[PDB]
Amino acid sequence: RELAEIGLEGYAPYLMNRIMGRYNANLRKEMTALGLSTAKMRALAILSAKDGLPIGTLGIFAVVEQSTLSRALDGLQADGLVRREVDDQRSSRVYLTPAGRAVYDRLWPHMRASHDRMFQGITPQERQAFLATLNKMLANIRVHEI
Amino acid sequence: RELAEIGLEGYAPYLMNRIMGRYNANLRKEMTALGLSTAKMRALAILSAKDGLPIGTLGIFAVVEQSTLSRALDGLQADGLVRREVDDQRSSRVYLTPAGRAVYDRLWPHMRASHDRMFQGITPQERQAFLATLNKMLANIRVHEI
Repeated sequence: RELAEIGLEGYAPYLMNRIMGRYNANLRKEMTALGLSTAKMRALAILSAKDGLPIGTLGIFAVVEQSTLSRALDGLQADGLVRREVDDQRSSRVYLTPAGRAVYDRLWPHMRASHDRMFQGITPQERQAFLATLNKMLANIRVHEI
Repeated sequence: RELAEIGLEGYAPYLMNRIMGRYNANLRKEMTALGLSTAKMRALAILSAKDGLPIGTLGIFAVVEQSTLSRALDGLQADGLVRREVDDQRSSRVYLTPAGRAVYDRLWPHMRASHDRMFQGITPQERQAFLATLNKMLANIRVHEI
């Protein structure tokens, strides 16, 4: 019932926090290199998969607090990597520019390298099963139904 | 090959970052309540499972940067929740006090609540398979062999 009894290696949050800690740490290394923060790296990645998002929705997908994300977008826009336009819902949507995708495409090899490392010697069947379980857990835990 | 094609929901780091973001966010809510920071919450949890750790090892298990962790332990010790002793390896080890375990035991219900929520309607067999895959991924990705 209690954590001592379960063991850290039988407690999914321990494992996931540590795996993601290393994945994230590895990308952090490339920050000063790309002139990008974590918030910016996350925003570009999400936008590369799906463009034209309201800020609030982007922040939920990216796991970035809204004020932190707004500052990140200000920076990305200043550098020509994203553009923002007002809706008539009196709000704004964010779009990836070709310059922004070019920058994102130079980040992807590090994301891919860590993704491929973490999955070494795990079969396509085990991966499929893994992703299915994660999607169920995300549906279960999430506060926002997206 | 690329993220757009994979889809966010087929990309494990997106899912794990978001699930952990919510798990962690939920615990953060209880911070000001317990007079505890994230670093302290993580340190108590790890120590509750295994006591008498060198700082460096604790920081790796807890996913807390060393200076941040040292400050957290200073606070926990000041409040009688942990104790530190020097080795003859001229370094120090950290131990949970009964007061510290009492505090940790009042944090656990929130950890358990989120753990149980995330696993709702996932069978013991699916969970077993999930944890097996996570352990493989941790072995694959980790820089420190512990």
